[PDB]
Amino acid sequence: ARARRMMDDMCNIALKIGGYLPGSEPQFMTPGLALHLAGTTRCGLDTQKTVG
Amino acid sequence: PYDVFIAGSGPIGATFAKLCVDANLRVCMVEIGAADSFTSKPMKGDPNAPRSVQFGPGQVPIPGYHKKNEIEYQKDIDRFVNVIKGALSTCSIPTSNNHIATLDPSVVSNSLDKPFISLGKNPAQNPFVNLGAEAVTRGVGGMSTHWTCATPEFFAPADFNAPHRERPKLSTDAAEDARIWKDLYAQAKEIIGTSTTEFDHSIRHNLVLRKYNDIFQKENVIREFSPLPLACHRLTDPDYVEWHATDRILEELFTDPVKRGRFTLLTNHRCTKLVFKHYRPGEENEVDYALVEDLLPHSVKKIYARSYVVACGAVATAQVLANSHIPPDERDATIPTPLMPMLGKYITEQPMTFCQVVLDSSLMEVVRNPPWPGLDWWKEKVARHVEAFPNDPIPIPFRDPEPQVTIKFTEEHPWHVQIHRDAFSYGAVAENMDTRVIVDYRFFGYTEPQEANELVFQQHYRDAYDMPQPTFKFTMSQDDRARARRMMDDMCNIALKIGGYLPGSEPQFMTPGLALHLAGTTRCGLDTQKTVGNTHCKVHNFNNLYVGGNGVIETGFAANPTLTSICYAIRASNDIIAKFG
Amino acid sequence: PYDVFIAGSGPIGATFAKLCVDANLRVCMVEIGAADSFTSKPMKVQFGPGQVPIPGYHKKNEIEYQKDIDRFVNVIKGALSTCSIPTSNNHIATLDPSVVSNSLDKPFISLGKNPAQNPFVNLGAEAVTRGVGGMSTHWTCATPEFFAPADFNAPHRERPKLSTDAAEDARIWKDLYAQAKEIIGTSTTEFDHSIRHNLVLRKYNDIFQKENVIREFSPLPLACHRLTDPDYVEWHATDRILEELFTDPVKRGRFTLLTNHRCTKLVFKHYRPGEENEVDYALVEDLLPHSVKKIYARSYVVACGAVATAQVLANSHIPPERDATIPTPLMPMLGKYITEQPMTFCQVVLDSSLMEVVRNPPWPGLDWWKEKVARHVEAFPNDPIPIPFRDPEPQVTIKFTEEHPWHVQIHRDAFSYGAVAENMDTRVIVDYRFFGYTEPQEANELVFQQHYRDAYDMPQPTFKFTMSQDDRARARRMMDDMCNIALKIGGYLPGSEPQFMTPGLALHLAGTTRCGLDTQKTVGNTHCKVHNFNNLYVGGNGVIETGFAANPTLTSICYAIRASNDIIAKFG
Amino acid sequence: IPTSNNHIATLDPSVVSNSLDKPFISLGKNPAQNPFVNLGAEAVTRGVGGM
Ligand SMILES: *Cc1cc2c(cc1C)Nc1c([nH]c(=O)[nH]c1=O)N2C[C@H](O)[C@H](O)[C@H](O)COP(=O)(O)OP(=O)(O)OC[C@H]1O[C@@H](n2cnc3c(N)ncnc32)[C@H](O)[C@@H]1O
Ligand SMILES: *Cc1cc2c(cc1C)Nc1c([nH]c(=O)[nH]c1=O)N2C[C@H](O)[C@H](O)[C@H](O)COP(=O)(O)OP(=O)(O)OC[C@H]1O[C@@H](n2cnc3c(N)ncnc32)[C@H](O)[C@@H]1O
Ligand SMILES: [Mg+2]
Repeated sequence: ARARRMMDDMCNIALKIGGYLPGSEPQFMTPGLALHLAGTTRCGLDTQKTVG
Repeated sequence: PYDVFIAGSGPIGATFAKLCVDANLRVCMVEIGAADSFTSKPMKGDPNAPRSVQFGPGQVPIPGYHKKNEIEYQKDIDRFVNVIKGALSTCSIPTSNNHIATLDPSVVSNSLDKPFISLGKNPAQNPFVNLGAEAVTRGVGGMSTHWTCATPEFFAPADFNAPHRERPKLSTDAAEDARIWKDLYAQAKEIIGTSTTEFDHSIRHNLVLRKYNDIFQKENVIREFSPLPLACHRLTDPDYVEWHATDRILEELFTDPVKRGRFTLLTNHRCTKLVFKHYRPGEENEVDYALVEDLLPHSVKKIYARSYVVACGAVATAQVLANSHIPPDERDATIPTPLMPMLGKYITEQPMTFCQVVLDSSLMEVVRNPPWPGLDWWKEKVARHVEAFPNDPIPIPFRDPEPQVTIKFTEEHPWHVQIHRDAFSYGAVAENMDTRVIVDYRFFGYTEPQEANELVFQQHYRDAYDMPQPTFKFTMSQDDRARARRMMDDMCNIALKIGGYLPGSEPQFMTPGLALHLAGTTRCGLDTQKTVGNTHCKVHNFNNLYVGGNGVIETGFAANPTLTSICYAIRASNDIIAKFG
Repeated sequence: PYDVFIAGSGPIGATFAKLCVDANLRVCMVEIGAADSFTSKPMKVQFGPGQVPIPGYHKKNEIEYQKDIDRFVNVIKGALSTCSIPTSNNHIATLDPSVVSNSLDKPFISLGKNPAQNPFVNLGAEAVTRGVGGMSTHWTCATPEFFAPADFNAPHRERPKLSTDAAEDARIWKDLYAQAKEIIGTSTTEFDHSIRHNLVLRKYNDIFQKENVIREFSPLPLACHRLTDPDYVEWHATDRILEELFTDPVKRGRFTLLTNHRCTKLVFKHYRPGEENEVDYALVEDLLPHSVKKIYARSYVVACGAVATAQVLANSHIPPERDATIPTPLMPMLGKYITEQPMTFCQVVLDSSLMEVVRNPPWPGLDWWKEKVARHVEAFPNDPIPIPFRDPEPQVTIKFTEEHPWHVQIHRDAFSYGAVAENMDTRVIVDYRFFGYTEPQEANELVFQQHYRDAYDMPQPTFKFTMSQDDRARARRMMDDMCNIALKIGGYLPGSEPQFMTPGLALHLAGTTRCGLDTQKTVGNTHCKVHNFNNLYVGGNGVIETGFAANPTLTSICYAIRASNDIIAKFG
Repeated sequence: IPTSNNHIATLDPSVVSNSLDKPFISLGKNPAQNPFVNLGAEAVTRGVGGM
């Protein structure tokens, strides 16, 4: 639900100062492209749900 | 002489023919293209008619039938895109001299100062002010053999002196203007067969229409969604629709032997030009004859009539009339048209944005359990499908018709919205998706009429039919641009309420001219100094010369023009009947 | 009862109709598609009173397509319905995360796909056209004969045997091919005043006369005629075959053509394999809205093309687990030994040195050429290409031989040029299409699904096709031959470098209802009568039992003649 | 990178090919990966200073 709203937000924002360049129209990217994977050795206060 | 000569056999030329032959006039129609799409109807009075099968004895073929009516295309709808592409001839293709660096070094090549000279290109066209996708269809029925059949009315504001209107003025009195339009639209809708109810039992249509109205009732600005008026009727087998075309306009001129004897249709015959009484600008004049050439070998003919109608579409009507400025017997020079000085000036065409979406997964639950009353037909169809295909993730039945939804133009959101499906050619990523959950969006804007926007015709370059090469000089205004941006924004906002963009069909502008709604090339109206013809589409200074088609329309409009152009063809035909009957 | 019932209105069905009506037989022909392409001719101005409309006219005859030939590719694509498209379940990684999607365990169930087709043994580009005239409303009209070797016991031949006697076989084929050529209007002269055609043909002959292995180039035989206005060609189609059945009211009175009518199946006297049988009636359905008819005739002909002929006959095995096919024990060789042609393709741009040939041809006496070049050069002095603007394409072939056993066409087909390629002028492009053959093998088959159906509710076709080792060896040689030949006169156009095409693209599928002398390995005899049925005949490329490389229509017309004559003898 | 067994319909018929029964076994693919629950663009950089 947030992903859809994000996409809607981007279209609204971008169009305030320009128009989409052909080939680079609004689109989702392949999952993982951000390279911001996290939580694989997750650390925090809840000992039973964390690695550290 | 014939009573009426008509160049062009699209739905406008056919309306003139129908009305004039129904008023007992004798009509000669010429069409540059072939008869290439047919249905079959019983000939009236033939004793074999009751028994008859299509195209068998007792029946007559009727040209100008919609090509999408063939069952193959009702079953495999995305194949129709190829038919449309096959039917469109691009008006103006500019030259280029690009280097191909990986040619084998022994082969013929272009160079910097020997470019190719290639058949089919227009050396005078500046690519930057072109309508590069503006195209024509030559054939009996014109573009009506493939059109999508949308027939909206044009918007008329509550204030008659509002700064913009889509519907042109036919009178300077607001009440009479309204009267006239209500009569013409009623008759145009009857001629073409407009309906807003032929998708009333589609799940997809009702899903989209009702959901959008529910969503937009809850927003700060209210927007109304309605069925798109379409010239079609769904058949007694509801899996099939008959899309309407020129065939229904011409029908009785073929089936009725009395009407047939007053109608002549010459196919593969080009109207090259009209020949006038004299060539002096500003003075009363008359057409003396039409110069027509038979393009098939078996040929130049003078056709005499009392009145002449040029209904060759927006490019070609102007083309014929430009060519007519060269009486019979600088490389980039164009043909001056001092007899019709506003010809090809104030041209308009619609900017267009497009996208497709995949419907939200959440809407599939609405399909399984819809909240609106009066939908037992929907529930039953769904239950049948779910029990026949219990592993199908999509609960929409397999042959459910597509949606056919519009938002009518308003001054507050001054563009025309279609939410539907057209045939489309899926790429390698997008053809992995099921057709049932795709919805297309096409938003059309308007452009202001400006004298400097023009269609002109080359003296020294010719098209494939030996007619003067068209050249476009088209640039949108700052206000046109601003609306076009708002339009794109609106399309993104609306599309994303019910689905997410399909890869390869994300929000984009299309090539200028792709709408094919070019107008104002022979513009008709009350302002005599800025128009080619009057509100009856009679050309100024010519007592017996009429024009038809989208070219007569003098406003900047965003909605599909065909219905309004039929109104003008009515109005012009009635003038011809009164003067020449 | 009619005398003859015919399912299908392609050029084969039309040949049976014409010959049977000419012999005073009453014919009912049914065609699943629409009449959608017409000309008009006078009864014994086009589309007025006095003229009669004739369906099955070639779509390319419309002037629009003679003036803009590359547009005609859209017409062909619009006409072809792919036979068997396998299912797939590809992940689309960039869908918006809220939209309907396939998953590993819940794939889409999509109209128009064949879950039973293994893609690795498919003919993925095999397709059909449904309409009056079948594929003849868009075909390229090439009508060569098939190769018959000097030795009647050669291990391969293209032309099937119609007798076990060599001389008699030769006599029969000589008569059939002459009559076939007249029916369809074959000519080899319609490009003889093209500069491009003559440059290609004469250059290649000059080149290959100087090589130690001689190869002969000749004009491609085409069912067409150039009109009196030589910018135009009338491409022939089923209209020419049916013409008299429409224009002569006596003949019109013996011929009924029902369009949008599916031959769903034939119903037989009984369903016991191996015993003499007959067709009782055809089950036909009117698909147009305004129901099911039994149509009775003395004889029945299924001429529905290679796939759909076998499809009707398979469906007829049903009197009126998921992947199970329809068993066909009444016709046990139905769909077995199927053949299709591997094809290689490229395009070249002509060598720059050939333009000086165009300017000053070295062959004497070509006044027509020099005059056209002179007019061009005077009107367009800065054109670097001296070939005239509306100069017709080349239409050149090398006839199949056993030493180079493929069929070569050197010509221009309608083509959609990419972003690199359409910067090149069309006058200097030449296309190469090389077609090979595949040996008939029992395991290569077309079968029909019990529980899957096509868009017209017929049993879904499924292909199982794998080429042999010798077929592959020949195909590599064919590719090498194409590279060698093409590079003599030009260089590969970027984007159209030498490549194999998708199997089935040739649309020369054969052997699905194979006819011949070996009763045990055939569906029908050399008169195309189905074994054990006294009144059932088949027509089309599916009857051809050999592995052939050349274009099959002319040869199928020969078989339609021969079958028609058997029908006329027996049921006249 | 998940495995796949796509048919290449235009390969020269004499060449090495995959089949329905005998897919390629190709270095660098993960036979365990379901493509529909993948992070197909997740990637690493090996070098001093990492990414
Ligand atoms: C191609 C197309 C068109 C439309 C839609 C979609 C597509 C892909 N969708 C559509 C449109 N219009 C609407 O209002 N609603 C929609 O959903 N389409 C446009 C519509 O199709 C046109 O507005 C309409 O046909 C215009 O009718 P017309 O004014 O009669 O003009 P046509 O172009 O149809 O026919 C002209 C006719 O004249 C012939 N001609 C041209 N030159 C000559 C000469 N010199 N001599 C004789 N005849 C000539 C043409 O060949 C043509 O047949
Ligand atoms: C599409 C195509 C075809 C060929 C060439 C190029 C292209 C792009 N070029 C060509 C070919 N052949 C040659 O010899 N030389 C060339 O240059 N083409 C193939 C050629 O077009 C065919 O070989 C020829 O038509 C075969 O004729 P036919 O045996 O009469 O078969 P058709 O497929 O033409 O017509 C069959 C007909 O039957 C109807 N049908 C199918 N099922 C039914 C059922 N159940 N009921 C009733 N009718 C049925 C089809 O609709 C079709 O009309
Ligand atoms: Mg009505």
